[PDB]
Amino acid sequence: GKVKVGVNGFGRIGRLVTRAAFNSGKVDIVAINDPFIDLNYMVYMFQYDSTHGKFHGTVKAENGKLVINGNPITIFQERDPSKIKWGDAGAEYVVESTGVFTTMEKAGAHLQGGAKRVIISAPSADAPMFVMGVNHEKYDNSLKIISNASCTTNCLAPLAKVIHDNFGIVEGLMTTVHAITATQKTVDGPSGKLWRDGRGALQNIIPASTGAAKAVGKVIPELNGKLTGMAFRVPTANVSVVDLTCRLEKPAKYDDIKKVVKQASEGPLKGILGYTEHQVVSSDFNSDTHSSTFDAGAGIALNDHFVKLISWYDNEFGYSNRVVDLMAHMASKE
Amino acid sequence: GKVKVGVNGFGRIGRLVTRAAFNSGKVDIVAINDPFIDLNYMVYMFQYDSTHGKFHGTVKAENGKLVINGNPITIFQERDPSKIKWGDAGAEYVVESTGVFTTMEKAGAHLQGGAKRVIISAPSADAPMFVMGVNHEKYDNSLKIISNASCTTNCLAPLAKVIHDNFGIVEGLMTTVHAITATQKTVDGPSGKLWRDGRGALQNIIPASTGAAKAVGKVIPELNGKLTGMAFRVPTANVSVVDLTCRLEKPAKYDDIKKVVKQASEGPLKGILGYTEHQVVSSDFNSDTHSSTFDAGAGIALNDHFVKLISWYDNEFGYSNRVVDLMAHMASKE
Amino acid sequence: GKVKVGVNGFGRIGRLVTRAAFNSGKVDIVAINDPFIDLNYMVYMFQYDSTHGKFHGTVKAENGKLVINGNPITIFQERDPSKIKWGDAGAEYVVESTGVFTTMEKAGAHLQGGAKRVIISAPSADAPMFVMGVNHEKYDNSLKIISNASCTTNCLAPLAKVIHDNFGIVEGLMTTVHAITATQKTVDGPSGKLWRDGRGALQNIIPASTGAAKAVGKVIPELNGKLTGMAFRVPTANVSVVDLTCRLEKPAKYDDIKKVVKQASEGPLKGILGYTEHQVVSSDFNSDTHSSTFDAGAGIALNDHFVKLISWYDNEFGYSNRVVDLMAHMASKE
Amino acid sequence: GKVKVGVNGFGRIGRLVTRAAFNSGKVDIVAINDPFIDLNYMVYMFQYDSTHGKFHGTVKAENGKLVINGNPITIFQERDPSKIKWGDAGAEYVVESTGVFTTMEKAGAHLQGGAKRVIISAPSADAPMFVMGVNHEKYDNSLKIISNASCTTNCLAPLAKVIHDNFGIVEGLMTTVHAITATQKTVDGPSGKLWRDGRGALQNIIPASTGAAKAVGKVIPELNGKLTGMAFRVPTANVSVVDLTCRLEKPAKYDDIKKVVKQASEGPLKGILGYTEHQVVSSDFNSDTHSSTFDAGAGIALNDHFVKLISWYDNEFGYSNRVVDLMAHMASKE
Repeated sequence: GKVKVGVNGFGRIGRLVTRAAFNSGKVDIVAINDPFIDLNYMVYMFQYDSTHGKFHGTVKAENGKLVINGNPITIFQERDPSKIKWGDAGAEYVVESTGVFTTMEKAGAHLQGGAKRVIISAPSADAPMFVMGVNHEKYDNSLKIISNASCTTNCLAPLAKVIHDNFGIVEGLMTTVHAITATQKTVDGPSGKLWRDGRGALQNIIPASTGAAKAVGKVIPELNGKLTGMAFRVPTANVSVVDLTCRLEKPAKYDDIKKVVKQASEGPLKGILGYTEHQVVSSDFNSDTHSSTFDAGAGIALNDHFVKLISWYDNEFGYSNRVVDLMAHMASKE
Repeated sequence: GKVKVGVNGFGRIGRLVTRAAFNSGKVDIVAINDPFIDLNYMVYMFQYDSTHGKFHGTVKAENGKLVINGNPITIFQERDPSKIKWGDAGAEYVVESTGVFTTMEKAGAHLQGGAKRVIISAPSADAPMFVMGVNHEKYDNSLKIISNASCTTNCLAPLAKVIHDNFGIVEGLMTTVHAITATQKTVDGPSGKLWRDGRGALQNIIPASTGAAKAVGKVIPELNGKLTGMAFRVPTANVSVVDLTCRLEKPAKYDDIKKVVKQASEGPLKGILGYTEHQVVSSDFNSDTHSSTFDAGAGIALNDHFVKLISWYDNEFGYSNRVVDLMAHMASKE
Repeated sequence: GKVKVGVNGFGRIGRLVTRAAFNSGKVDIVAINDPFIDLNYMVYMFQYDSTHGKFHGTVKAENGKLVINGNPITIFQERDPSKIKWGDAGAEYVVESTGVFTTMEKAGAHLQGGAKRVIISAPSADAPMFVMGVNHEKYDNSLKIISNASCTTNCLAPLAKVIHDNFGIVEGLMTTVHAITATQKTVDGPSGKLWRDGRGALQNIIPASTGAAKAVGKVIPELNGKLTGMAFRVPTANVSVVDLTCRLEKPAKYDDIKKVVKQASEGPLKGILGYTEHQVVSSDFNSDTHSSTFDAGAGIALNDHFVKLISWYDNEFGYSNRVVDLMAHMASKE
Repeated sequence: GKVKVGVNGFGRIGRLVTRAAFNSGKVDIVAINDPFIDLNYMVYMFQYDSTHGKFHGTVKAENGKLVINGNPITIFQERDPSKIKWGDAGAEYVVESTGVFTTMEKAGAHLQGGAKRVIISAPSADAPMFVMGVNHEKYDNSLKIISNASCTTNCLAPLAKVIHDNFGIVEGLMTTVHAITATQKTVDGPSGKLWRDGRGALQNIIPASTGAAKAVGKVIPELNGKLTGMAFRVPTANVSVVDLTCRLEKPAKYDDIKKVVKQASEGPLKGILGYTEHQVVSSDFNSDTHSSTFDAGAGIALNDHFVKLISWYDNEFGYSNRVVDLMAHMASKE
C-alpha cells in the first residue's frame, strides 16, 4: 500500500531523500529526473558519499534503469517539467527538489505529466507550508501542491511550539551557526546578488540573512510577527545548530523548561524533537534523523523571563526524513 | 620617556604583545622570561607566524641576547617569578601573560624582583579590571597590580557602553562565535574538567561557557547583573565575532543606532571602536587593531525595543594593542 | 578459547584497539590501565568519537568496572608499569600503546605484573617487528616482547612485497600524505625538538621525516637499504595515502602490475591488501579495515622500469585491526 | 616607456595580475573586460581578498571607470573577444586569462580588436610556451600569440634546469601537493568529466592528473619524454609544493646539490628560484613572488644517483608576477 514517488532533481536533497526512502521503507521510489546526470554517474553519486559514508546496499545500472536493492527505477532527462511522463512510470507523488520551481504555478507543471500531488522541498512564496509534528494535522486531500518549508524552520518550529504552549513566548530573536552548502564557493569568486556569499567558504564565517524564523509564524499563526533572526556560515561539513533568545510571558526556571522539553520529547514529539544532557559536540549528530535536539547543558538564562536555548540539527538527514514522513502521512490521509 | 617593559611568558599573547610594542613604538621591551624556550627557538618563533605573516624587521641572537631592530633584550629562564631579576634588567612594568598567575597574591611575586607595576593580560578574580576607552580614566598610580580583562570583554564593552549611554540597555544576552585557541586539541583527546573542550577542533563547533559578559558589569557598574552569554568555538584560525541581543529602555530605530555608533566611532572612541557598512567577512579583519568593529548590515531589529547587534574583533592583535595602550596610559599617568 | 588481553593506555590507539576487539570478537579485553582518565570519563571517551561515530553497543560504569556489551572490565590507575597486577585481573597478553615504553627493557616491566607476552603498538628499537601478511609466519612462542611496527609500514609492506616478488624492486623512494595526529598543535606553539611540528596544523602542510620505509627493510630482509622517504602532514581528520616511486628489475607494463596486484588481493592477502578501479577519494576509506588499498587509476608509469604507485590506508582502524589479528595469530600459535 | 596592457577576464588570475602590475609598476593596465562583473562589484572584488589581504592603495569608480591609485581604467562587457575595442582604449598587449581561449585560433580574435600581441596565462596546445629564467631568451618580436605555461610548470622548470645542467637528469617522476582552486566544489556535487573533482574539497585529498611535468619537456627540449607525474589536492587556501624524484647521470651528494642550487639562486636565477635552510612550512610562503623555493632540509637521497627534492611555490602570486615579468621583457625586446 506504499505510495509511488518520483523525484525531480538528483542534487543533495534528491539523493538524500532517495537514501532516506530506501532506508526507512515508508515509500517506494520509481522514477528520477535529471537532465545533466547520466545513469552511470548517478550510480557513482548514489554509491559514495563524503559526509554519510558508503550506501548500505547494492546499486547498479541494468537495461538503462537504476536498480537499488533489486528495485528498478526509471530515469528521465527532461528539462521541461511539463514534458516528464510521471504517469507512465507510475509515480503518484512528485518531490520537486531542484530549487528553481517553488511557486505554485511553476510547480504545477508536474501535474500535467500525470502526477497527483507535488511536494516542494524548499520554502514557497504561495504554497501552504507544513512541518511534521507542528501543523501536519492541517493537511487535507484537497491539497495538490504543498511545501515542507526548510531545515532551519523544521529545527526551530517544534521547540518554539513547546515553549509557546507552556510559557507564552512574547518575542524572540534566533541565530543559527550553519555548515557550508553547495551554493558557496571554495575560493573568492563571483556571486551576483549576495556579495558576501561569494567569498571563500574555507577561510571565513560569512554572515547571512534567512527567513526561517519568519516562516515559523506561518507554521504557527499565534507567533506571527514575533520572531526573526540571521545566520552565520562556518567551515563545517554538515551538522548545524540553532540559538534562540526569547522573552517569556510566564515565569520559568531553567529546570522547568528542561522538564517540559523532556516530557514533550518523550511522548508527543517522539522521533522529531530530541533531548540530551551529555557533553555533546556537532559531530555527535551526524546522520541523526531528529528535526532538533535540545541541548540542556549549553543554554543559559538571565532571569525567569529571559532565556537562551540551544538545539542541534543535521540539516541533511533530518530534512530528508521529514520529507519522507510527510509523504507517508499524505498517503495515509488518502 | 618611554617606559621599560618586561614580558613574562613567550606564548601567543606574549609574542603578540612584543610585536605590537615594536610596531607601534609606544613602549620599549627590555626583558623576556620563559623557562621552556631557548634563545634560538625564540628567534624562530618570533620571526615566523602562520596567522600574521613574517615579522617586518630584523631579529637575531647575539651574545645571548635577543636583538630586535637593533635593540638587545635580556632573556631569563626562571620558573619561580619571585626569582626573576626584573630590576637588574631595568624593567619597570611587567606583563604577566602565562595565564597561571592571575590572583593578586600570585601576580605580586614579580614586585619582589624589582618591578614597579604588574599588568595581568587575562581576567583576574581580585585585581581591578580596566578596558581602554571605557573606564581607563579610573586608574591611579596607587595601583600596582591591575588587569586588562579579556578579548571578548574588550570587544563587548565599548559597544555596550555606547548603547547604554544612548538608549538604556535593560537586559541582554551575548553569543560569540570564536576561533580556535591553543587550549583546544587537533584530535579527540583527554581534557580534565571541560569534556567538550577535548574533542577535535577541526571537526566540531564545541559550545563553551564564558564570563566576558558578566565581566562587562564589573567594567560598567550600571550594567551589573544585566548581561551574560556563552560561546561557540568554530574551526577558524583567529578572527572572531560578537552577537548581542538586548532590550532597550527608550525607542530606537536601527538608523538611530547606526548614527550614534558611527558618531562614537568617529570622535571619542577613535581607534577603539570601528564602523563599516561594507559586505565584509571574517578574513577582512585579520591584523586589525580595533577592539570591535560594528557591522551595520549584519544586524537586525524585531521592533523599536528588541535588537540584535554584530561586532567583529581580531582576538589576537586587538587585545595586544590594547595592552600596549594601557601601559602607555599608565606611564603617562606617572 | 579466546585469549585474555589487557590494554595499557586509553589514548587513540588503545581506544581504537578496544573498539576493534569488541567489533570483531577475536579476543577479549579484561583490563585497562590509565592513570589520568577516570571511569566516567572513560565511558564518555569510548561512547563518542568524532571520526568513527557513536559506538554500536552499550557502555556504562557499574561497581567501579567498565561494562561494554555486558562484559565487565577491570580498571587500573598505576603510573609504574611494574606495579600493575595484570595476572590478578586475568590478562595473558598486554598491549603497550602509551608510546613511551618501546624498548625491550622498558616494555618488559609488564611481565613482572603477571603478563605472559607484550605487544608494542609502535616501532621498537630492539624488539622484533611483525607485519600481518608479510612476515607474521616468522613468529614463535619463544617471543614475549614483539612489535607491530607502524601504520605507514603496514600500508607499504604488502604492496612492496608483491612488487618485489613479481618484478624485483631495485630501489624506491616513498612519500606519504598523512592526516593530522595528536602530537600536532591547533595554533603556533612550542615544540621541543621538531620545530616544524609546532606550527599550526589547520593552516599548513608541515613536511616531516619518517622511518617506515626503512623499517620495511627490517620486515623484508631482501629490501634492506633500498627504501626510504618522507611525509607531508595535511589538515585532514584521519584517512592517509602512500606514494611509492621505484625502479623495477624486470620489464612491467602497468596492466601486468594491476593484474598481479589484483590476484594478490584476491587469494593470499585477502582482507589485508585491497584493490579498486573506481574514482575514489580519501573519505571513501573511512573506517576501512584494510592495511592498504591499491588505487589503479591514480598511478602512472614513465616507462617499463620506472613507475609510481598509490595506496590508501585508514591509519586508525587498519592498524588497530592488524594488532588484534596479530594477537589472535599469536594465541593460535600457543 | 611602459607598455599598455589590457586584461580579458577578472577572475582570480586577472585580478592577481592587475594587483601585481600595480604593485611592481613594470606595466600599466588601461583596460579590463568582463561580461558578468559590473563596475561596483569590480571595486569590491579588487579591494578585498581573503588570501592576500586588503589592497594597499585606493580603488574607486568614477565616471564609469575603475580608478586604481589615480589611474582610470576602461571597462568592457563584451562576450565576443573579436568585438572588444582594445585599440580604442590604447591597449597594446592583451592578457587572456578566462581559460577558455587557449588555442592560437581562438586567442587570435583579440588581434582583430586592435591588440598587437596576446599572452595566454595558461597552457596552450599550439602556442609557443615560455618560462621566465629558463627559455625566455628564445622569444622574438615575430611572435604575437604566446603562452606562459602554468604555475606548476613554472615551479618545476628552473630547478629541473639547474639539476640537468649540473648532473644530467636521466628520468624523473613528480608529485605536487596542491591547494584548492576555483574549479573544485564545497560539497559533493556534479562534475562532468572528472568525477573525482566533484567531491567535497574540504573533506578529501582528491588525487588528480596534470601535464606540467610533460610541458617541462616542451620548455626544455633535452628533457622531452623524461618527466611526468600527478597531483594531490589538499584542503589548503593557496600555498602549494612540488616533490621531484629523479635519477642522476653523474654522482651527486646532497651537499653538492645544495651548493649548486644556492649558487644558481644567488646570481643567475635571482628572484625566480629561492633557497632556504630554515624549518619553514607552507604558510611561510604566502604572497611570496618566487617561482620556486628549494627546501634544503626537507629532501632526502637514497644514494648518489637517486634523490628526492622539495620546492615550494605560491601558485597565485608567483605566476602573476611571472606574467608581468614576461610582458616587461617582451616590451623591452620591441
